Parts: sequence; C-alpha cells; structure tokens
Amino acid sequence: SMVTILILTDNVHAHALAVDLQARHGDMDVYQSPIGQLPGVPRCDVAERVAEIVERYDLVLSFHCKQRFPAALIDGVRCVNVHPGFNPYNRGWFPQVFSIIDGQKVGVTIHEIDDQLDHGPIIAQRECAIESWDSSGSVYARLMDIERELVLEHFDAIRDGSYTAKSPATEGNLNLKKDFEQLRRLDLNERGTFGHFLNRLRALTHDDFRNAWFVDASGRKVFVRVVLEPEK
Amino acid sequence: MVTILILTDNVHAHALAVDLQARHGDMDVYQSPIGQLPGVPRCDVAERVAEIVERYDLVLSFHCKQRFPAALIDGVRCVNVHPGFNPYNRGWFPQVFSIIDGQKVGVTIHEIDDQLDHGPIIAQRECAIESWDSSGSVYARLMDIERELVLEHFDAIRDGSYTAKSPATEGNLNLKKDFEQLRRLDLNERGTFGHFLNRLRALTHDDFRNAWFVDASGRKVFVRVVLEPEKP
Ligand SMILES: O=c1ccn([C@@H]2O[C@H](COP(=O)(O)OP(=O)(O)O)[C@@H](O)[C@H]2O)c(=O)[nH]1
Ligand SMILES: O=c1ccn([C@@H]2O[C@H](COP(=O)(O)OP(=O)(O)O)[C@@H](O)[C@H]2O)c(=O)[nH]1
Ligand SMILES: [Cl-]
Repeated sequence: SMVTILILTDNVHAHALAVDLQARHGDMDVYQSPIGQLPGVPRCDVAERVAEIVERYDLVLSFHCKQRFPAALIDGVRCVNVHPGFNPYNRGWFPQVFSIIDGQKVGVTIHEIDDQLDHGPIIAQRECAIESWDSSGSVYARLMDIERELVLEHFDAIRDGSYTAKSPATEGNLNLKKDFEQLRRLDLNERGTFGHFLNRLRALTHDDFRNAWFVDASGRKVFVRVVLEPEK
Repeated sequence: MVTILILTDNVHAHALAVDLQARHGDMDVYQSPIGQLPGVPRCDVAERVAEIVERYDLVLSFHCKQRFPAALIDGVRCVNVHPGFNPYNRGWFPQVFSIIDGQKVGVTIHEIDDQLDHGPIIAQRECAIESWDSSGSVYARLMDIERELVLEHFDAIRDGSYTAKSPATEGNLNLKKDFEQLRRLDLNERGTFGHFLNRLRALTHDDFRNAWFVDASGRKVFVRVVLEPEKP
C-alpha cells in the first residue's frame, strides 16, 4: 500500500468497480471529471491540478476516459487507462457499436496513456465475442463483466508496475461522439443487404435508449430498436 | 325468430360472439374441428350440412379460412367477417401483407360464395396503417373495428335486410404458405432500409417469434422490431 492511487472515471459501472477496488486497496481516491454526471462524486479538474496530482499520487488509473491527459501529467506520474474496446480497433467512443457494424474485434483493453486517445503500450486485453443475435446493449453488459474481471485479476500487477506493456502493431481507427450521432439517423431510402440493416439496428439498440430514428412521410419522428432472440 | 350459428376459431371473435349471444340469444357458438379454443364445442361443417341447414337460419363465421360446401351456401344464408379490406389481401393475416404492399387493410362483412373472402360485401371499414405500426398494433385496432362494425350492423345481418355489393375486381389472395415464406429473412437480400423495416414490422406481433434467420454457426435467431413515435 506504499502505492497511492488516483482513480478517474465518469462511468457509472467503472465507478462501482472503483469503489470495490478502494475497499480492497485503501490508499486510493476516486473522482470524476468536471463534466461527469455521477451523483455525489467529487471532481478533479486534471488540467489544473497536474502539480498536486504528481506530488500526491504514484499512479493515476482512469476508466473510459475520453479527453487526453496533459503531457506534463503523463510525465510526472504513471498513467493507465481502462478502455472498453479492443485496441487498436474502434478506439474512442462506444467501441461495440462500431464493431457490430464493421466486424472488427471488441473487448476491454488496459493500457498506458500517451498523447493520443486509447493509444499506446497495452498492459492486458480480453476480446468479447459478438454473436449474431447481440445488440449493443447485450455486448456492453458483457464488456462490463469482462472489465471487472480483467481489472480485478490484474490489479496487483497494475499497482506494482510489474508488467511489460506492448504497443499495438498498427494505429487502428478512432471514432468520436459525432460518429455515433451520425449513425442514429436512418435514411429510409438507403440501399443495402438485410444483414447490413440488421447490424445497424442492433448496433443502435441498447436497452431503452432511443438511438435510431427516422422521419416519416408526414414529418413524424419515429424511434426504432430491434429484439433478437436465439433459439433454446 | 332467427336462429344463428356462429363459427369461429379466433379468440377475439369468440369473445365477441359470446356478447352477441347475451344480446340476441337464439344463437349457438362453435369452433371448427381444428380450432383451439378451450372448451368450445366443434361443428364439423362439411359433414353436418343437412343438420345445419335444418336447424339454423343464418351461419355467421369470423375469420374463416376453409371454403364452405356449395350445399351449405345454397341451403342457408352464410355471412363471414374477415379482418381484411376485401378484395385486397384476402386470406391469411391481411395486415401483415398490407404493411408490406401498402394496400388498404380493414374489416369486411360479406356474403360467402365458393371462393375465400370473396362475394358481395355487406359492410367494411378501413384501418389506417401508421409508419410506426407493427402487425400486432394494427391487429389490435382491427379487433376493435371488427367489434364496432359487427355491433353496428348486427340487426341487419340478423334480419338479412342489407344491400350487398360485389367488389369491382378480384384482388389478391394470400395463404399460410405465403406467410411462412415471409418469415424467412435472407440476410443477403438487397433493398431499401424502408423496405426491410416494413418487412420486420409486418412480422412483429407481440411475442410471436415469426421472423427468423440462420446464422453462420447454424443457429436460428428470431427477430422483431420496436417502433415508437415521438409524443404528439
Ligand atoms: O446516448 C447513448 C449513450 C450511450 N449509449 C450506450 O451505452 C454505453 C455506455 O456509454 P456511457 O456513456 O455509459 O459510457 P462509456 O461506455 O463511454 O464509458 C455506450 O457504449 C453506448 O452503447 C447509447 O446507446 N446511447
Ligand atoms: O403464427 C402466428 C399466428 C398469428 N400471428 C398474428 O396474430 C394475428 C391473428 O392470428 P390468428 O391465428 O388469431 O388468425 P385470425 O383468426 O386473425 O385469422 C395474425 O394476423 C398475425 O398478425 C402471427 O404473427 N404469427
Ligand atoms: Cl502482452
């Protein structure tokens, strides 16, 4: 416990996991970002507190981070992120949405932070299979389980720094919030295969979220989501 | 005064028949030899023609899918209630086919001749198909329309005092095989998004596992869609 850890996440599941990690480890603080929406969780404005953070902490561990860390922070203290995609494929926003569409792997990756988003030396990663009946929702739920097991399994090694991280072979691709937003509008005139349309719908089905929509002939907006059930 | 035989295998029509029995009273309610209503007696119409003609003044069927023997038609006045808008998508599950082809759907009360859902129309009422409708949601409305249309015209149907008009054209007829064919989704089929979306909503009826495909690993997967219009 000579290792003093700062945990940063705006994600509700990662936060719950951070709380368990706290019970287990002890010398550990949990914050969210200035724009995070977790109720009752204090906020570190990382961009301003670089000095405090470096002096005060031995390791900064973030979950699902979307902003880049300032170079000075990356230098002054060991920074690690947990991303719920399989780097370097579909880095950035909502990896399993884009993976359902393009067929690239999804999973959870624990990695050292550099100046680019979801980039740089990989500590560990597990792939998550995408079944033909999976929606974004069902995959995401599995990813959160994988994340919990992966992080818990490797916590000691992350804490102690007893790993050798390996950079991915290639740069992969990056998706941003705009990219998800563009997927949401369904163009009723677009041509494609049924499989293509079906993937589109399931990639945009996540429990109750009203993601996919079209505007009908009379100007009414209609929300679409899909239900896929494999036989017993 | 007028003794009615009601024939239906449909659960909603049966309930409606039970109410009509409470009103008119000189009326028996049966199902067919292959119907599945719990505890409802069965007329094997094909073999009881002489008895039916003798015993009854009107045979009123709901959602009939088998053709009446010519002997019965000539021997007693036969009227059918069909949950389609004759002559369009006569036969099986009209709104399923109507959602896909854009023809009108509704409820038609008509005289029975030698062909299925054919012969002089007594009364009919159209049901609008909204862009967010599924087969399930249309069908619920069809069952309400059927109730209202039948209660409105009951005395006249009972009386025999209506005018009836033959439809101008033959229309089209859909059979169980046709519905069965629709169910199989071909993931390589090309079309517009709107087309595919109509196909899925057409095959969505509450919990029915209608639409299906077989994935690469040989696993059968059922598909339904959930459409929700914004608050008007
Ligand atoms: O408007 C949204 C926001 C999120 N999600 C889904 O919910 C998951 C959780 O995203 P969240 O914003 O909770 O945080 P992240 O997973 O990016 O940390 C995402 O992967 C999306 O699949 C969605 O369907 N619509
Ligand atoms: O295997 C089935 C059977 C019925 N239905 C739906 O349920 C409605 C009523 O079916 P029913 O068997 O009661 O036939 P009906 O008496 O209306 O001809 C149909 O129009 C279909 O929309 C379905 O989707 N799949
Ligand atoms: Cl490795």
